[PDB]
Amino acid sequence: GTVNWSVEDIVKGINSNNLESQLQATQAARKLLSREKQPPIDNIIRAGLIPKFVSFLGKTDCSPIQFESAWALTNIASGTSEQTKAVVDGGAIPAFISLLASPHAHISEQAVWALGNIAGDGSAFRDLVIKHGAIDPLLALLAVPDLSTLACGYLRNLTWTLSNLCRNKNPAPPLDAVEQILPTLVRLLHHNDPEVLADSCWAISYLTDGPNERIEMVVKKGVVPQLVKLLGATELPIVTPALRAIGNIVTGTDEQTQKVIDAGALAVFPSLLTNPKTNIQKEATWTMSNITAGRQDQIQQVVNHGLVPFLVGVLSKADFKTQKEAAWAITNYTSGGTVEQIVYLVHCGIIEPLMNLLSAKDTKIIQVILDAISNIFQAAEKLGETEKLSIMIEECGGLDKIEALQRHENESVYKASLNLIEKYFS
Ligand SMILES: NCCCC[C@H](NCc1ccc(-c2cccnc2)s1)C(N)=O
Ligand SMILES: NCCCC[C@H](NCc1ccc(-c2cccnc2)s1)C(N)=O
Repeated sequence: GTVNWSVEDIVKGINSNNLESQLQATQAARKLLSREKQPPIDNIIRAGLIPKFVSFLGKTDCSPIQFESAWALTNIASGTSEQTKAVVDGGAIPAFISLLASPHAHISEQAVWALGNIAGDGSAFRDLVIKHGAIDPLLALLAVPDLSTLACGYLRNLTWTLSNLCRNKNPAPPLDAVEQILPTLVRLLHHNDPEVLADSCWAISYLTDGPNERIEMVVKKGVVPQLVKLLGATELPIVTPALRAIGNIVTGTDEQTQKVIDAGALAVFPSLLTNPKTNIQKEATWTMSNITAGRQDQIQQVVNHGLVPFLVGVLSKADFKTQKEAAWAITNYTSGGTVEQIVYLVHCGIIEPLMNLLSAKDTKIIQVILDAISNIFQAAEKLGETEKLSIMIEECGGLDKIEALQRHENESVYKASLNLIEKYFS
């Protein structure tokens, strides 16, 4: 029937003055654009079919051609950014918004998907979708007492599109729109479907990726306890954005950070800091580096939870990117911690792994580690313990690492190195 037409025959059908011929040609176009092996999107675009597909969106009296052009357009809008642009230039945004209220679920869902792909392309199109008024009718599709009554695919689709309306930066989405979407988002974040939970978490991670006022409008909604719960999930597609969202949130105020701790996040981190997935361990360690940049009493909760040994571990052995995050976590810990917190740190074995990373061929981490070492000598000075400390560093081969760095490419390490030698070593 409509399997494997050429673009030429699709054009002749769509150009005919016969709605049924048009329907059959549009279905042919839809199937062509759906094939796995390199969909001929650009030939379709070049043929001038997007405006006709768009006009078909408006034919209330022929729902199957509405459905078929929507799907065809959706295939094009899910391609490259130039292909998505072509669809927007064809007038598709408001035509799809009008289809959200279609009595046919398959057509409504198709409009939901199309809008998510358009909004998901970038900030400008995101904000353009919002200006045309997509948010009210999208939220209205979720206005039922129990989300469980909605079809699984429908709900996943709606959640995914809502998360694209939350997604990009420069600029971030409008504050007005964020506030409008958030209560539905909070609701989806407790919905029992792994894909809905994942996309909800992604949406939260986007919204917390910015200044503290952005973080705050999310945190005030009370979601931190649910985020922490999801942080312990067994499904990696759930943990990954929950952890991103949590990581974003502790880049905020001491108060915002405390809420993460109060909700019990720190209990999850022995597993996160030893997670077999590299990016989870990395982001967990990044999250910790921001927690140790906090108040002394928050450093103390990290101590209390037995997390310092796990930080020593990540520093000792991890993907190098992870070890760089661990290095930051230590410098922040040592800059803000009490003398006795820094003593405890050394008692857990931080010195040797710290010195071993002075071998790394990256300047940034060397300055971070030198920084940390200086902080620890500062604690040792107030205890008159600099010699006991110097010996420790000497015995594990830390001295040879440091004087090597006087004769080093960059200036601020030479300088920082030289100070250390002259000051605490003979
Ligand atoms: N809730 C605290 C927000 C902390 C911001 C920062 N603290 C120093 C750093 C935090 C994490 C940093 C980092 C840098 C590079 C790689 N990984 C972590 S710096 C600061 N001194 O205002
Ligand atoms: N140099 C760019 C501007 C300052 C860099 C600093 N730290 C940047 C980061 C590098 C490692 C980070 C990280 C790691 C894993 C996941 N997400 C972020 S932060 C920051 N405050 O941003």
